[PDB]
Amino acid sequence: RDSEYLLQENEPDATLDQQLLEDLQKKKTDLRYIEMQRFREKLPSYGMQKELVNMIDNHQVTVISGETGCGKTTQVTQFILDNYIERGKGSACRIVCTQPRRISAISVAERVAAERAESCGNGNSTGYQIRLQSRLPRKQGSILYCTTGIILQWLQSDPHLSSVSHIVLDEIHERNLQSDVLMTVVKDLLSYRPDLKVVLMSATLNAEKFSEYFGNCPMIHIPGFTFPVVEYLLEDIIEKIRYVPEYYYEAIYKERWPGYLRELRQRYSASTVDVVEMMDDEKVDLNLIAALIRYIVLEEEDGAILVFLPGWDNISTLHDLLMSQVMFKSDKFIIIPLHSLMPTVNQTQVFKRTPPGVRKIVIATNIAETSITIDDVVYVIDGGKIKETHFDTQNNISTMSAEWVSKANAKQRKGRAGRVQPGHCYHLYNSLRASLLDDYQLPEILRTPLEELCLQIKILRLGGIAHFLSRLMDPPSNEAVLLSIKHLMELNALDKQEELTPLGVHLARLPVEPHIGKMILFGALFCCLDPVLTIAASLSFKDPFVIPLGKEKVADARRKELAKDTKSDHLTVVNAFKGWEKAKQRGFRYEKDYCWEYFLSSNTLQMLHNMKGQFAEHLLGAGFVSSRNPQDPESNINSDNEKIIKAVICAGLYPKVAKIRLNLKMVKVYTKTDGVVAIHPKSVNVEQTEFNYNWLIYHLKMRTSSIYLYDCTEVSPYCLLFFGGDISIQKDNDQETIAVDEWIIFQSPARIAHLVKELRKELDILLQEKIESPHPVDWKDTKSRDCAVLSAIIDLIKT
Ligand SMILES: Nc1ncnc2c1ncn2[C@@H]1O[C@H](COP(=O)(O)OP(=O)(O)O)[C@@H](O)[C@H]1O
Ligand code: BEF
Ligand SMILES: [Mg+2]
Repeated sequence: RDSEYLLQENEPDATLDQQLLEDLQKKKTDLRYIEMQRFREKLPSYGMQKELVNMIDNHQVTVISGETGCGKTTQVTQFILDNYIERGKGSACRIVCTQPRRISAISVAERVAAERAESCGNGNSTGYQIRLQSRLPRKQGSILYCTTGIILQWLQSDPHLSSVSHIVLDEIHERNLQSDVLMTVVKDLLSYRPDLKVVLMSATLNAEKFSEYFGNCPMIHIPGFTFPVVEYLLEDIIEKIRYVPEYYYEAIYKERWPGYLRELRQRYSASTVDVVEMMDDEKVDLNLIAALIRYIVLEEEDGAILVFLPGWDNISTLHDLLMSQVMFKSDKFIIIPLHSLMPTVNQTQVFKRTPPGVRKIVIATNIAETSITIDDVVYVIDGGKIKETHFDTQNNISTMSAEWVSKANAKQRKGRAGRVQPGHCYHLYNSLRASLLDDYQLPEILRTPLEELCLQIKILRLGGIAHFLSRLMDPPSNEAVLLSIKHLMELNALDKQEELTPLGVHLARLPVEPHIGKMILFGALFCCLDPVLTIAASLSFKDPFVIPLGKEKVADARRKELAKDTKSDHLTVVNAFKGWEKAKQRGFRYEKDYCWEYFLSSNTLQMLHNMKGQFAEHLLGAGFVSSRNPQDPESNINSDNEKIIKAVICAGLYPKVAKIRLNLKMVKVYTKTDGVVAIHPKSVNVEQTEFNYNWLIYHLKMRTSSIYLYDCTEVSPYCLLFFGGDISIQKDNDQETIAVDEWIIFQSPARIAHLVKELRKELDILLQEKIESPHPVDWKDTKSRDCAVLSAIIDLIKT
């Protein structure tokens, strides 16, 4: 699949070595190649070419540091390949370089291929590989850029990466979950691959930490800058444009704040100091960014503008803020949003050159803060904040919030300029803020739920989790890992012996959290993909409903209207999403009337539509669907059955179950984990007193003191029975009852418990046979074993 380049055999031969050597000499007479080499010789890395190659040749692991844009990503790979070609051994090269994101892997590969007077892929020297998309280069003497997630998937097919001669772990400052796992796997692989060469590269790095981690491996610094970059703090921004607005470290900030303002009045005008005093540290001043953008386009020379915002809500707000002005309405400006949830085609448009009289303005998240080179970028506006997930060990609650940027992220955002020409960087934090920023972000493995971490360790068969944790550079706490083990058992991704179930194997192959992975997996298995992908897309990210001030009464009445009789916050999103798609088919003006009428965000809805395509791609690579279309008729035979959908929701939401108590009109809700809870007023089941079932499933909790259920749907006890935990038959002599996880009790014939035990087992056999060669369930086949098992589960859910 995505392992076509890996499963080749590194077979060097002298005949190809001679062809590559002759091809290099013919390139040296090609005008397009010669002009590219003229630019390459100007890079700081070109002076270090002999030193870098000689050091990588004499040591197995090498740490390379250098200023942003000095040439690490695009030149080091070429230095290794061209050195082998000139030595008559070019075919022995199989260089793989990792990039943290798909936009980095694609654009860098296109750039390197262009620097070598070649097209990307097509059996040339350079190509790329990402999820379900690749331009593969030739077999021998080639360079392949790819995402770190591709290498992790490669380890499932070849844990030794046998055909790879050089692996380059690039942008290692992005200490994400997958990068830390891959780095620890490579370290263990060194002794088993004495012929392998490993290179570690970043611009903002505690290099000594990485060298010591890799057995005191040698370090090499690439000195020099490509182009200067002017840096501006908040005081410098307000002074230049004359802008007037129309936990313990904060105690240090408040303590030094009055003296800082006094020292600031001696270096800046009193008006700007007053503006600095009333600036808000809670959120990014989008009015200030827009005023700075206006100053750049009206007073400064030509050059694209790149803006860094924490999330999607900030990007769309600033975009509407600029588009509401006459100046940015015209075609002299092209405003391009950039979000990770966008299709890859939309992300690449940022690299397209603009007409000479047209100014490009890119509004991006941290997706654009590393690696990528945008040609015309001269001005970088750093909002100073970045979305970060945070996890508390005491209570199972994870929060996404806009946090102050670290010094490393700021240097990477500043690094997006000064690559092809001089630049300017404006940081929206004051000097006192700068002195209190951390050097680096906390590694994601130290501040997020670790269910994906544990699934990743188990799928690679790296031995016990305890041993692998001790080998990580920054190991998480054992209490956080045990909580993940408990959650994975309740999801039935791990059995009682902490071993992967068949379901857990497929969840480990899905690059999302297992709760979402389990929901989208059974949506494909039960042929209700489109409504389930919509629900999953809204559980991640956010729901499309908005509530203006004073409009709470009318907005609630709209939501209860869209819910019909489903008693389901998640089926309400489906109906709101479907009604939105039907309004788009009507027209653009009537689509806006629909969103305003029901208080729906067209921006959020469009983002949910993009997430649905990304979820379908994950299931496509996993082999559970046959196309990238979330509305493919193959996977939507049961998409208009409310009961099957609600079961798939329950499949993903368990064990987040709530029990309803009615008193003859009072309704009380209990969740076992936190006891009594209430229903959040935004939900559709707030004033509900008539329930067909006494059980709810939820996804989001809020406290807010007394626990509130953000989104909940009523669910049948037979959905909790099948997708639940342990099943026990309780005998009261007077009568028998069935229990799920002891507390979920309901009157039911005891033989149903035996049926569920047998149907769960057949589901495991179905998923087991899907492991070796995944194939979507052919629901057209009435007399098939896979459909018979799934039909029996469906009949149990319906009755
Ligand atoms: N798409 C491109 N168009 C023009 N120049 C580019 C492009 N990509 C890279 N470059 C030039 O090549 C240099 C090397 O970039 P890169 O190797 O990514 O630097 P680093 O790895 O040190 O961040 C950049 O400074 C830039 O000037
Ligand atoms: F160091 Be480069 F900007 F990736
Ligand atoms: Mg780089």
